[PDB]
Amino acid sequence: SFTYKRLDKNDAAVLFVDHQAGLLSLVRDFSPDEFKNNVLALADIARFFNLPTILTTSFEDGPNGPLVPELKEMFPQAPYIARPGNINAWDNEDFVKAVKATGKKQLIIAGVVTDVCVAFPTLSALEEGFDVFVVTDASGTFNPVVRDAAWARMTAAGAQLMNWFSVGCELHRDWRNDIEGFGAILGGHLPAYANLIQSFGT
Amino acid sequence: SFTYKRLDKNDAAVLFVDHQAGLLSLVRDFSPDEFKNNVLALADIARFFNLPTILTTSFEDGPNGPLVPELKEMFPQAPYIARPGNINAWDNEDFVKAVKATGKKQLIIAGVVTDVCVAFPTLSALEEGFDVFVVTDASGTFNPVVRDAAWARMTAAGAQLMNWFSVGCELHRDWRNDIEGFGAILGGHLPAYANLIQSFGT
Amino acid sequence: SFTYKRLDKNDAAVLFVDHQAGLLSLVRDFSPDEFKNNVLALADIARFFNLPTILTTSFEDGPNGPLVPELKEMFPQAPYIARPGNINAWDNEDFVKAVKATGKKQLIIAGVVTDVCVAFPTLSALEEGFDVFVVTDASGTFNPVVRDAAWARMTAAGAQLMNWFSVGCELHRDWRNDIEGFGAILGGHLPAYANLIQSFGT
Amino acid sequence: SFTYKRLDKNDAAVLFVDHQAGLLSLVRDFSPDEFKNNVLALADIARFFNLPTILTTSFEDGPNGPLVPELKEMFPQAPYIARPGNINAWDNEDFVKAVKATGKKQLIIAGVVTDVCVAFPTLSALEEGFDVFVVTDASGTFNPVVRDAAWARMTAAGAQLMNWFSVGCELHRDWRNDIEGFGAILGGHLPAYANLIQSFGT
Amino acid sequence: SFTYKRLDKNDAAVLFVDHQAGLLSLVRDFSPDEFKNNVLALADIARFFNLPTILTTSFEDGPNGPLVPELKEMFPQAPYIARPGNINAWDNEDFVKAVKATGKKQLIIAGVVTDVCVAFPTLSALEEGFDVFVVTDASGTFNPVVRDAAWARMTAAGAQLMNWFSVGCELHRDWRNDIEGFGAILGGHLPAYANLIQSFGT
Amino acid sequence: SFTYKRLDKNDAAVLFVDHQAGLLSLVRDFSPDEFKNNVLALADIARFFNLPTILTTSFEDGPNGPLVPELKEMFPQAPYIARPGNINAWDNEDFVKAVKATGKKQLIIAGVVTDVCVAFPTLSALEEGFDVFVVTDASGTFNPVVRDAAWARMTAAGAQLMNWFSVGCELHRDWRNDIEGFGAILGGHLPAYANLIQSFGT
Amino acid sequence: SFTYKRLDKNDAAVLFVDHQAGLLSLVRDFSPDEFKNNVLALADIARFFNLPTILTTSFEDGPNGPLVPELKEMFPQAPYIARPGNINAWDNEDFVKAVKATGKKQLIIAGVVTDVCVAFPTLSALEEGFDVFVVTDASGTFNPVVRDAAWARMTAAGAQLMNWFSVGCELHRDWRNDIEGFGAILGGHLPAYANLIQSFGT
Amino acid sequence: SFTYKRLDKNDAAVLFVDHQAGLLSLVRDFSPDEFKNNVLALADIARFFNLPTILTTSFEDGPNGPLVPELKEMFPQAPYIARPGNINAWDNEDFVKAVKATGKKQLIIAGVVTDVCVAFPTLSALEEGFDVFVVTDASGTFNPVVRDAAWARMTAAGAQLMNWFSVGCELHRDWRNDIEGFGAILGGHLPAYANLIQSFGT
Ligand SMILES: [Cl-]
Ligand SMILES: [Cl-]
Ligand SMILES: [Cl-]
Ligand SMILES: [Cl-]
Ligand SMILES: [Cl-]
Ligand SMILES: [Cl-]
Ligand SMILES: [Cl-]
Ligand SMILES: [Cl-]
Repeated sequence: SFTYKRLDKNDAAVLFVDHQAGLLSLVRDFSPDEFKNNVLALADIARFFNLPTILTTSFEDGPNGPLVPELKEMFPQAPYIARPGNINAWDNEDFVKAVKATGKKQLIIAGVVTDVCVAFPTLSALEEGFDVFVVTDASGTFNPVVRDAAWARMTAAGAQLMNWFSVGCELHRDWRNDIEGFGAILGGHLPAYANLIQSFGT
Repeated sequence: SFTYKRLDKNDAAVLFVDHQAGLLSLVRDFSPDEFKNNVLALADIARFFNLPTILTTSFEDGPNGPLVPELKEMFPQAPYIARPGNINAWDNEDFVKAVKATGKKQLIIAGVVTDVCVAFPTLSALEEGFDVFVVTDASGTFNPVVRDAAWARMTAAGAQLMNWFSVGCELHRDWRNDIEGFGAILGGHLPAYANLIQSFGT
Repeated sequence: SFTYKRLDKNDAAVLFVDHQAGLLSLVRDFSPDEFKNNVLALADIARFFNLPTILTTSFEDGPNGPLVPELKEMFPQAPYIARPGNINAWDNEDFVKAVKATGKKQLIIAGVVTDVCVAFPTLSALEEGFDVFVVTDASGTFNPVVRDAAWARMTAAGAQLMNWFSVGCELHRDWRNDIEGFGAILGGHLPAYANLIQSFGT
Repeated sequence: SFTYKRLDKNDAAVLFVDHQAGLLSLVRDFSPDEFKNNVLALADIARFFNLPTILTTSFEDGPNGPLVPELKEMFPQAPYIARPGNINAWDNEDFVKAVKATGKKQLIIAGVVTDVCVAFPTLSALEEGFDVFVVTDASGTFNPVVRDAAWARMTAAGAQLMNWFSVGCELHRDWRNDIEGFGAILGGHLPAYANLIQSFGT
Repeated sequence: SFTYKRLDKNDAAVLFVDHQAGLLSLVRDFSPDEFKNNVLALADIARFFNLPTILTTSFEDGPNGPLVPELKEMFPQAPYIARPGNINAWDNEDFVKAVKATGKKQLIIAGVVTDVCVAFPTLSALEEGFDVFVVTDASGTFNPVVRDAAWARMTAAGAQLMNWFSVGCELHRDWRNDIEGFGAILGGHLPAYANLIQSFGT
Repeated sequence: SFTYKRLDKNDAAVLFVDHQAGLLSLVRDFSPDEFKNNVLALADIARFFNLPTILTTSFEDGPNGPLVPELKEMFPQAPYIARPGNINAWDNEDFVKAVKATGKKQLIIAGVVTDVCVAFPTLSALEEGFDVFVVTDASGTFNPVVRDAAWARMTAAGAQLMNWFSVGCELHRDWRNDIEGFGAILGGHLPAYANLIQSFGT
Repeated sequence: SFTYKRLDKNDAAVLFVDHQAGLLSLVRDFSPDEFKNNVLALADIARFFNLPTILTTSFEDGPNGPLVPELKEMFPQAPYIARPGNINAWDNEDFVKAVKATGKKQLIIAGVVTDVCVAFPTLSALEEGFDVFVVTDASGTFNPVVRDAAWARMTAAGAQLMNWFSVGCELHRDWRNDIEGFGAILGGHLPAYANLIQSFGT
Repeated sequence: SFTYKRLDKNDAAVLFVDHQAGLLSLVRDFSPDEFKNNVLALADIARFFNLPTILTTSFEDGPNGPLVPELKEMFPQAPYIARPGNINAWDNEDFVKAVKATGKKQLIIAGVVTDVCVAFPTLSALEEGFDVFVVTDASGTFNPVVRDAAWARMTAAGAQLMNWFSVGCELHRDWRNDIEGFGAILGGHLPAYANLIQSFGT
């Protein structure tokens, strides 16, 4: 009567949509420090579980600016779709081609801005039957109101709202799978947890 | 399961409901500066995509006051329905006649106050089978609490909660349709984006 | 698909649940000034439309305290069900008997605290087929978090979330029905609107 | 047609998931003072109605830390499942065995963090047909945003969002069942209510 | 050496500066409900101690609007200085004449907006050696930031920042001077205190 | 140019002013849970350092209510001055004599409400040459705005604004004076610190 | 003792410091809409009173970006000091030369960021005996905390904290000097005031 | 009258007081992410300008925990004073000896918690004639209220309130001294500025 459709590290792909230097300037519903940390945390997680990753940008040869250096340094062979025109990434045939090429049913998505560059392909992907998991604290927009409206629209469509930590834990399932490696991610992106690790080590 | 019913510039109409000088005094869930900019942004979008526009007021010959000058000056040829009595604009026969005369299926709506002058005709239009897109940051009310209640009541009815930027982007689809013209709108109503444009130009 | 079940002044009853002198001390999700004004506003509306009203209190001979004086004075002929024990007012046979005696299908409810004394009979009434309209700004509780949880639980059951102003406007329908009388209510409970009325009068 | 599935003191069990000294350091969406009180309030309620209670921890021999002393001391006969690995408590067979051994259909659940250690077994329990009641103010996580996303994910699955006070009142049903005893709980965890009791006593 | 220059009911006068219907719409650093109550609370206090009162307006024959009806009705023989031009009330000779005619050394001042219509005559009066007491919660302005700046400029000049309740209490000194009369003021403007009074009476 | 006048456990007395069951209902600038904890923390500290303590109430045979039980239970033999009339405790001769009987130079003060029952005797005590230390988080009032006004008036007078934790640390000076005894206070009133102690203990 | 040193339109100069496209991205203590409006409001005022204006930029040929076009287009004959190196504008000899060349004693200053590009020359100018008026709502920085610290450092030095509206009123003194002209500024930068003007005009 | 005593890179020393893993858990007036970045930003600055640096801890062999790893790794030759007992670092003779041995007049100070471990030695140092510069965003405490109280006490003693960015810029004076080197610090600790640098590089 209910199915817990949870993230599986063998059934998931990660979509980084338009984390560009210019567009990040528009993000005001998260502080710059927390937002940078959250996006990098999701990125470390995508790497850690060796999930197929897709990078895409919107009009990067204009004021929107280049993709943040970390994402390129980190996934140097991930499909990189520079969209010259299409705002909705799902309207770009090369992007959709890359998504389906992964053969993944679950789509983990984060980007800028939430109400547009994330919501639009989320709604399109849901229409095509994909399970979409939105990393909400790795997605930014103009203000808390715009964010809440975007959440309402995406939940109404059946998207699952999460955060980089809950995404990581649902993928990881069991601490004993890799204690040092997974713990390094938590320590590196949760200063409060890093402190616990240091106190515990004495 | 889910169908992404997105804005089409050939199937949509814009409704400005009761942006009056007096009633705007009641809006406290947005700062006066951000709200004026948001209402003006939606207006530029309505002009830019050649959408049929409808203006309506409630009891403008009383304390509710005249329609704001920007809306009258920008749409001097749009149908203007001054409602002497009916609080729900949909209870006014002239208003519904003008809406149906546009022949549009999608209704983009914004106004004051959100819980009444927007919510009531939204619910009425949804009952008559229209697809309603609520511009949440161009609609104001007494406080965030009343707003959240109005949102809940509208989403329960199947309204799509959006914002002027996401409305504009879903209408535009592709940057290459009109780069300068659309960029002018974003630049004129997103100071953060205007700064990006200026830096890019040197 | 969707049906706009809106308040009708001939099909509605008002339930004031446990606005007691002691319990009001627990309301911290509204300022005392705004909350007192909102409850009195709802009372004026019920009186203005001559709606059948029911008053009920919970353990008033204890720390919960007496019903606030304004409610007793404005509705001296309303059914007054003092519940010595039952926390859910719907578990009281005298209260339910009084509700059905009104013969009303729509129930307008407000009270303290929101998550219990309002939510419980709201959920019970919805189960018995009543259309329930919750006046959210005339219902108080411990904090915004508790309030949001109550909203989530009540909307999930099909309650309609509103506020005293939208309640008033949906009942009144047309300004011309009684301009001075209804305007008196707005003037008396919306200081910003009283200011408009005074400026307009010069 | 809505059915009001309310808590029954003979059909409910309480699950305390990972209220550990280390993990509590991660909770920032509640103040430490209010969060401690809220968890202890839930504990007093579980003791008061003699509800079968289950305690569980996650990797307590690490930085996550030991279970807080109060829960251990207040439920000395409760099943205590120390999970060495599984992040989702429902993936632990000893935990699930203990839950089903109570023979209770309704699960009252609280823990840290909300988006993971509460949400994951909540979704799992719902999948196995349990009615789940989430004590939201006795569950903590990193920030209000992550909390809201967890709420969205849990309501979409049919979990009921509540708080310790509403849990207590729905369990208690009638004040006359135990005036002194139930009032002691409210007095002990609602400082405002303790004050009412003291004034009333003079 | 510090001297506690406290309010004396025989050496104080009250100045209401520009509480006009139009200007009040500019006040956003207080909710409309709490601000109306606070200004009326201050007015009740001025009445209770028979303090010499001065009313003044700024360009009331324009958009600024008339003085609120409550103030004219409550001090009908108090000096009423309608300033056609001077923004700083102290630049108006009739106003200064009326102040000095009271022969009072202590000046209690409140008005709209705080940073201008209150701050300017406050700074001027301080220059002339008057002891100035600013009722901060009966003075409004555009936003909290502007208010804090206004406070900073006034404390730097030696103004004493207070609120209507502390003003009332410093004037009253002893409860036994008039228990019923003074308690009536607190009950009428402190809903929480009204609740205490009602519970105490049973 | 500056002297660090810090608390000396042989030169200080603690004044609890009007922590009464009724008046506490007026406190809205702190949550009930954090405020109760802070007042009790200050109280444990006064006992721990064996400081002469004075309890005083304002009109306790009325709606103001009795002194909170914890204070009487902990300081049953402390001077208790029940003021029937004087709002400023310093205008009560019995209170002042009880203060001077201590022979202490430093006065540590906390109470309700901050802008009156704390501020007034604070300003009076400063006038008589006492060094006054205000425990800001153990003093409550109507809202943060009124609080900020009271702080401004007190610092201008030379009061030192502190909190219960800094009061204790300045009194204690050295951890090694009593590690367990002082640690019990921190553990008992700082849940985050209690958690540290528990993790450290494994 | 105290002297009310108020702005005189014949003794004041305006300093716009580093309102550059890049640096504006760092301003998060104001929304972009309100901040853009405030800076332009200050600009309109300087133009309106024909105050000598100085524009200066910091390393504009780098990431800091060009001066915003509005400032350039409204003060085409103002001194433009592009500082390649000096962070403190007062460390630039050309800038100081231009300031003294105006022969103005009162300095009205605004810029980005507040704690550095405004604070540093503010403190330097105060050291040289200038009276400095800081337009707080036309100066931006990283967050409210940094802002408050900057205010603290500047007030301690004797700077007068103001906002663009109070600056305008203190320069203007009298409404009758230019009703149309001055009202145009208020209407153009205070939307609520524009609404009053429109309502008044019918 | 006023002297601008600004930081000189040849007359300043940096004091890191008690940034310990356990104690950092008490910091709730900053998010963990921004606070870690701020503390690390100050450390990069201390190193960049080759400032004499002093590290000190409080009871690090208890629940307070070890000094955070970043500080020890960065400054292996800095004086490290582990205080077993004294809460005020200035009461430790080794600490005072280490400070005076630097021969610096200006003290840049940061630590945990603000109201005690920073405030106490700040007040002591001010008493001995040092110029103290408090890095407010690299100092944390329990909540914003306690923070504001600590600021008041420090400013009253003549402390200068600052932030790491303003500290860096006042030390740096001129961009051209080291463009690349200083830009690395800003890029590394101001995500928004890193974005500007990347956009500029294209
Ligand atoms: Cl494309
Ligand atoms: Cl009509
Ligand atoms: Cl009953
Ligand atoms: Cl396990
Ligand atoms: Cl005049
Ligand atoms: Cl007395
Ligand atoms: Cl230069
Ligand atoms: Cl020591």
